[PDB]
Amino acid sequence: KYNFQTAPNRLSHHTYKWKETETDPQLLPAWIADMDFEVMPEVKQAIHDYAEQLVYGYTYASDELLQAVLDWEKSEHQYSFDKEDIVFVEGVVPAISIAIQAFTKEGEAVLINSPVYPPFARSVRLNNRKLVSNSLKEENGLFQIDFEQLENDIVENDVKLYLLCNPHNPGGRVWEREVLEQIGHLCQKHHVILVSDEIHQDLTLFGHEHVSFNTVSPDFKDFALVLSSATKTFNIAGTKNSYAIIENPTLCAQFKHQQLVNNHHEVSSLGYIATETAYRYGKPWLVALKAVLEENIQFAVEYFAQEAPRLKVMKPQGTYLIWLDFSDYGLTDDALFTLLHDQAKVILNRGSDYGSEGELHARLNIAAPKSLVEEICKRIVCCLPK
Amino acid sequence: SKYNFQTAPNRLSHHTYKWKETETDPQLLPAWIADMDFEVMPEVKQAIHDYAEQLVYGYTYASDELLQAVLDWEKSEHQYSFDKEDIVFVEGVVPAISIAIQAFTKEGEAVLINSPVYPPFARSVRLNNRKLVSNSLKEENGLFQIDFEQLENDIVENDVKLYLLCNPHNPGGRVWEREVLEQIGHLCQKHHVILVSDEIHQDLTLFGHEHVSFNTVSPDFKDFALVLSSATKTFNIAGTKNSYAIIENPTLCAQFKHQQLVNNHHEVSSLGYIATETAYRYGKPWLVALKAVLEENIQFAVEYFAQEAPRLKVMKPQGTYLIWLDFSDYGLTDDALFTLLHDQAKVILNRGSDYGSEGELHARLNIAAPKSLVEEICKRIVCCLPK
Ligand SMILES: *Cc1c(COP(=O)(O)O)cnc(C)c1O
Ligand SMILES: *Cc1c(COP(=O)(O)O)cnc(C)c1O
Repeated sequence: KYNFQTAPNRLSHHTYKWKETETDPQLLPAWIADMDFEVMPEVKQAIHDYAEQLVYGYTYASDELLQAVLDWEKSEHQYSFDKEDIVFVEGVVPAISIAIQAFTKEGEAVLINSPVYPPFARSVRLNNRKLVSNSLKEENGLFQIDFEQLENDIVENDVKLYLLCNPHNPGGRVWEREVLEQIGHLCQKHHVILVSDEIHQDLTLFGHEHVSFNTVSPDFKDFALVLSSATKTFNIAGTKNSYAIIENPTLCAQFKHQQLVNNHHEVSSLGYIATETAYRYGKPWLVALKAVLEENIQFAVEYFAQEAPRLKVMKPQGTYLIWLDFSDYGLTDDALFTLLHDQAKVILNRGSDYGSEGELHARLNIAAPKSLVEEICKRIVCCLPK
Repeated sequence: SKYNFQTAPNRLSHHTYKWKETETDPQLLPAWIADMDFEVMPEVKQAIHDYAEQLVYGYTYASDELLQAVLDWEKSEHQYSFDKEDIVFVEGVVPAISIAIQAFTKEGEAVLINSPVYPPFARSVRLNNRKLVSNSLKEENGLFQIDFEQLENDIVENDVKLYLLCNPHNPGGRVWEREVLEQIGHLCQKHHVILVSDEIHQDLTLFGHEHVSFNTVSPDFKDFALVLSSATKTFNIAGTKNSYAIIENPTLCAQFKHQQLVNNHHEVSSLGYIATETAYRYGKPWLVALKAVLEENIQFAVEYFAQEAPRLKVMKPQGTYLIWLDFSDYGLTDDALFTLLHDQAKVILNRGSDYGSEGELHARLNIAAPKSLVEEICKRIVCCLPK
């Protein structure tokens, strides 16, 4: 029914992902987090229906779009809230910057769990806030929080804001309810505001269940907000819409005020349309996708185990992204990436972008047809040094 | 012609700002917010269909083709030559204004506007905790003019750091002469002011009036000035969300781009990119046609008001599709003027007082609609005006 077998040709679309391939046709990309899968058919139709409006002027977020978000959140994540708790933002990374600027002052400390999505550290640093990197443990193939050190990091730096990634990118760690509750209790104790980046929430796999942060405790809304989107779930990043759910009146007003100060309050018409459409029609597409992602991940894990046993592979609990550790090889980061790029002809995300814990790591995107994922894994193991 | 300026597409199901009230009260005729009730040029519609047919709607970048289109537009239309590297895309011009305020001034510092002017000018200054300096425009012989003596006083007395210029000026539709802009630039050089020229209406000058892009006035002006513009007002594509800054000075360009990234306001949607390139590539004949329709609508309005409401003082635009109306000769308050227009005449105009104190007892009228709609709106405006 849905096509997860053939990858639409993207070379002519000015994509980030395929940019290098436009000049060097032998490069295969598997880095930036979008998919080489056709998007659900109803979004395509919604774009055609937009063209047929004939006039492309100024629009606002409808009651139907607000209801679609409420309905998705309740039905998928058991998170019940009011339409007025929703704030639309053209992207989640924009929302992170707005939250930093609203909820902290210059020089105050913002904590992250490293290694993590590079715009977290970037946005803190560029905003002239103190970055506190709470280093994740790695135990038995999974990231885990050191709660003793996390508390030390909060107290020793007077942390004002915690940027949480859940599911955590990279690694694809789907935090248990009990882990989130311990995090929230630290924030309550130490008077920390928390932003939960839950953009990957719909992509938990292998029986792992997303727990949205404010569902953990009814008091968590007093200090925490949730960011999510339809874009990673449904491969519609180019449509530019996302949302913050901010139930606390003071937090909500502060975020919205800062958004307006920055004139960052407006969203494109297709931004609105694609999100409403994706949530209304996307459940069966997403079910079918998850089966394909699980198969690609299982394939990659087994292939790597057989062809490059020295390569340490973190199996995701969610997301379509695999965190690869080349630390057992006699390499530098520069030699690793020259090797992958110039010899293997594959483009992966550089692990050192995610923090010092990502040195000698790469991140591999498996959201593409299995035939492409097979080729990418073959390239990755081809030229690894003895 | 080949192009439809005769029939207004039905926008009631599109969640537009402009027609929102009419969806509940179908008697209401809107003529306020600046988008048009004309079909967009066909090549844009086709390009949206072509985007759907990409099939995957992932992350995209601004192409060399888009960069070249913007360069070619500026050169061809406005005699403004610069490098592809001088272009900065921003999802809107109002976004760019806030980025510029944050980049080029610090909290507490003074930003100057010519009042009355586009309300987001004053809003963006105030909400950013900068000092607003409102240099009040003169009105002489039916046109806004700058009082240069007072403009200099306002800069000096307030240590003005940044001047937000509107050119063409909204409201009123004043298409500033090269010589006016020369004098403004000289003041900025003298007093060390950075100038942001909002030229979003630049393609919509009319009746022989020609837009003069700020940095074309003198080759040194880009040392302190930058230009904001867009395809969106010109081509009625505001919902596609793209615009640009032209920033030739390396320091100013880096400062703007840095603030933009600090704010994570550096990304633009795929249709943002596509619709702008398309409009600039194919839009010239459509714009020639639009401008004839706009001139005929404005001429109609001026003449109709002269006959039916000679007490109504009408500023004839030199550009833009917006007319500034002065009801000052009527025995009215602002609140009573707008209840009269909205509740009794069933027409929605922009409230003049939104633009500054100088706009008290004024309203702004949007005539970018088919002539028949414009005729009705004008009829309603004069229907209910008090003795
Ligand atoms: C991809 C990603 C984002 C991207 O957000 P935009 O909405 O495209 O700005 C945000 N957070 C994480 C953790 C991501 O992986
Ligand atoms: C309409 C208008 C804008 C609107 O800009 P966006 O690009 O839609 O943010 C900006 N400046 C002036 C003077 C306008 O009239």
